[PDB]
Amino acid sequence: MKQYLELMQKVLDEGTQKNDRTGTGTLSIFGHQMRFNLQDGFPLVTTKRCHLRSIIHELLWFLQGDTNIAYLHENNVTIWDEWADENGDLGPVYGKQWRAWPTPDGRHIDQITTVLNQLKNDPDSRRIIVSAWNVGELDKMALAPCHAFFQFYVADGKLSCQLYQRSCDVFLGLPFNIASYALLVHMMAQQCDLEVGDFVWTGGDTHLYSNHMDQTHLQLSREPRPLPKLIIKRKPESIFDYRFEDFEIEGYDPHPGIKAPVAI
Amino acid sequence: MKQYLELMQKVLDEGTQKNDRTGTGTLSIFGHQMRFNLQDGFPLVTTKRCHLRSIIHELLWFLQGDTNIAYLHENNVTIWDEWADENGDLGPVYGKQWRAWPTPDGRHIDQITTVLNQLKNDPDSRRIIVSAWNVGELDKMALAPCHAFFQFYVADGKLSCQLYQRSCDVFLGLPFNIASYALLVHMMAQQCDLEVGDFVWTGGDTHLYSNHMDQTHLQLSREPRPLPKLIIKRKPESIFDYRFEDFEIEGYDPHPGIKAPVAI
Ligand SMILES: C#CCN(Cc1ccc2[nH]c(N)nc(=O)c2c1)c1ccc(C(=O)N[C@@H](CCC(=O)O)C(=O)O)cc1
Ligand SMILES: C#CCN(Cc1ccc2[nH]c(N)nc(=O)c2c1)c1ccc(C(=O)N[C@@H](CCC(=O)O)C(=O)O)cc1
Ligand SMILES: *c1cc(=O)[nH]c(=O)n1[C@H]1C[C@H](O)[C@@H](COP(=O)(O)O)O1
Ligand SMILES: *c1cc(=O)[nH]c(=O)n1[C@H]1C[C@H](O)[C@@H](COP(=O)(O)O)O1
Repeated sequence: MKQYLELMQKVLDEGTQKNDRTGTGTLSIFGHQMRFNLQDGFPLVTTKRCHLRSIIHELLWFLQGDTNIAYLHENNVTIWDEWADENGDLGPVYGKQWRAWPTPDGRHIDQITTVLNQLKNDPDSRRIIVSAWNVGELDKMALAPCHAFFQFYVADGKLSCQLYQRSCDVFLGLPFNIASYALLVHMMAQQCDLEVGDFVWTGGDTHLYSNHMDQTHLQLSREPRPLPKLIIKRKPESIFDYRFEDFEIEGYDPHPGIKAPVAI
Repeated sequence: MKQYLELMQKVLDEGTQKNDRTGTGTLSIFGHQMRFNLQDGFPLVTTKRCHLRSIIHELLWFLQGDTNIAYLHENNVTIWDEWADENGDLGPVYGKQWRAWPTPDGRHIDQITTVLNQLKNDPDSRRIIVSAWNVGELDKMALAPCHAFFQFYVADGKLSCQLYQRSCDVFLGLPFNIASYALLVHMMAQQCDLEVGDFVWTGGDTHLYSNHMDQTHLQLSREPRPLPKLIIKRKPESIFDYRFEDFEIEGYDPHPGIKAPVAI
């Protein structure tokens, strides 16, 4: 996508060499924002083939409040394997915080349900937020939440959403993060009878790993193809009842995939 | 400031009329980002006179982990009066979450201290964050955190910080929020022996209240004056030992102040 390729180029041009937790090394910039008008098409990277199966199942997995990779394995999705323990657990990551944020007084808060109620009863609220950054449980998490905080907004019958991603692996992670959230917006909009608005992506430490340079140069030589259309065949009873089969991406003709090692 | 006046104009030009919690009405946009190179000067609005006393004391108050307006009254700062209860309490807002985030298991986490340790022992960390959005305690808060989540970044010996502000009152609140955080960055940089980098401000629902239109038009007719210089006279033992007297803003010659009613 145009916005995506411009960001890659921006990092190569303005990125500062920086060491990182994985010991891989990166070219990094801090603070970037881009916007995707969901009405223009589904923001799925076309300059390289993205594995839809992984993207979709990861989101449904988050929505189930699941943090054990079992569900993913049942569906042949292995994207989280390297961080799970012997029992396949990742700790109280995304799913757990979204569906059951533990309070100091023993209660559990379902942020998704709360969000649905706010969208349906108070669309003008400036507090329609979901946060995975649970300070009191970070030490139990296998990997601190990258996409950590998002907010919904409703204007002119359209639903928008802004995601704050503290750390962004531009080559491997970003394509997944963008598509994933664009999907959630469509789902939320469907459940709330709203049109899709904009997906605003805001990043903190946005970087390209040193061992993704050839991949990056290769991808930058490609021309972006028309964005596909997302078709949701059915309207489930709730946001928690979607199935992989309910989604259709029409007209997705990407360039060939590009393999790149993941920094653990 | 140029960035600030451009945002005001942007809201007037692209803002959508929207109702809000206060019943005042606003012109609103969603998703905006601006950057201030702290090396260029202290980002204090010059097109209208800002009350430094309030700004500074509010930050020191946050740092003490205080949430009762008593300290503010002792110092003649009344900016939070309308939301405090009979006993002057505001609930577990900013100060409390920064200094004593309550965990489910009874512990309390000092995020500022944690941040200092990360900056000093692991400056390359992509997880140097402080969050005031405590989902489990929002119901006890007098007003949900506007400036809710910020992240520090270190590159080339310089300290940067990005703030995610979910809701922004462009006329009254923004000047305070920008100056306040720019100050915290200088303080943090001093304590960590780093140069100041950039302050990246990212907003969610960014708006102008309907009853601030005349004020806005008046301010937009003014020319921004050179930014002042922040001088920190002393280097305290810790980030928690600063005093109002330690700060000096050199060359602050603003246009006259503009009164505007606050939406409760
Ligand atoms: C974001 C996110 C979720 N995640 C989780 C996740 C966890 C740790 C991370 N760590 C690093 N260094 N970068 C990441 O983007 C990252 C992502 C992903 C993990 C792996 C792939 C990945 O390797 N994708 C391959 C597809 C391989 C497959 O089909 O299994 C690709 O080529 O895109 C994508 C997303
Ligand atoms: C941000 C923030 C902190 N806060 C707290 C705070 C709480 C609720 C809010 N609610 C609304 N509608 N807008 C706000 O910006 C806002 C800000 C502030 C509160 C008041 C003023 C204010 O009235 N300022 C006057 C100065 C008056 C004085 O000296 O006491 C001004 O003209 O700027 C500024 C900041
Ligand atoms: C984390 C998972 C995700 O959803 N998207 C991402 O891009 N990532 C990336 C960020 C970073 O490269 C690495 C996590 O490392 P760190 O915690 O930031 O040090 O995975
Ligand atoms: C809140 C306090 C602050 O630090 N800065 C701000 O601009 N505000 C504003 C945002 C909004 O106008 C109002 C809070 O209302 P709401 O919770 O967003 O409905 O004060």
